[PDB]
Amino acid sequence: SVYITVELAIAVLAILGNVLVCWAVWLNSNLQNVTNYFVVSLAAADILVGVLAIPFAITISTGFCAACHGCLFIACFVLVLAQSSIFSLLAIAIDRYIAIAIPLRYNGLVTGTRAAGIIAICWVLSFAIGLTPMLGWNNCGQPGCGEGQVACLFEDVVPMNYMVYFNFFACVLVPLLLMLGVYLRIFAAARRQLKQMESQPLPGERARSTLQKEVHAAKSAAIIAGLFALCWLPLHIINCFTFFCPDCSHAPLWLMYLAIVLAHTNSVVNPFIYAYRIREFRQTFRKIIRS
Ligand SMILES: Nc1nc(NCCc2ccc(O)cc2)nc2nc(-c3ccco3)nn12
Repeated sequence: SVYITVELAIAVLAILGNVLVCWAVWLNSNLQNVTNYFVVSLAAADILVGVLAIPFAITISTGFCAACHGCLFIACFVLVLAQSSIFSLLAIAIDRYIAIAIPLRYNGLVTGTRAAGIIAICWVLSFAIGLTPMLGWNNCGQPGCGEGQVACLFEDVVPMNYMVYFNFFACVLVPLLLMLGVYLRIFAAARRQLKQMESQPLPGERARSTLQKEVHAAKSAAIIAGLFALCWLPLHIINCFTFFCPDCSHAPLWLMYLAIVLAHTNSVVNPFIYAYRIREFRQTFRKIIRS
């Protein structure tokens, strides 16, 4: 019960923090742009974490008895929310890129409609991937609870060749490498703009000020995606240790818990990172609380 509380504590903060981020975008129309449409997808996702993921994660911890479908769901649901966030964070990455790179075509391309469409597909593909073990790629009955029900234990029910080759390497590592690659060009061309506006026979502080803020938002976005990888890589690397190195000390349960917990923490930093990196956001939250 010493660690049980921690998981619940995180669940609460995850719900409040993001429901606040969602309500703030519903009151302040100065946040209701195409960009923040994806932010909500990330928020709503990190909300279902403290609402479902954590409640599930803490359940399958001690293990239980239920069918394969029911078990795999309570075991692969967290893979969905995390996978959805992969799409969102990648979207935001491309978003800030289109804005800084092609400011004019930004409005003609990055529309509020296409935003909704993408988000929808992101979740659809999020379930297709996150629940792949349910498609048949699972270990239900691969050497108590009686016929029908299965001893719902993560390691015994969820494949490793999947969460490594498929999940991590492809559906997480590759995206992060793409996201990284994006922010590479973003901050690369951004400073080129400042260089071109340095040899100009005119002030034009409108371009500079606006750009520096488009960059400020891009940087703030980079800090968001950065925390994700920083709060998931540990758990994934562990899976690579247990998998690729069978003789290597199988990660301890206590260290395994800590690592798994860290992932549940990524659903809490976003609210605080907005109220910190975004002056527009913090002022909105302040209004809500006071009033
Ligand atoms: N190797 C491994 N073992 C387990 N075992 C379940 C142990 C456990 C489960 C829940 C909890 O709160 C504390 C401990 N869960 C695991 N979850 C993950 C994981 C999730 C996302 C990426 O890796 N890997 N993994």
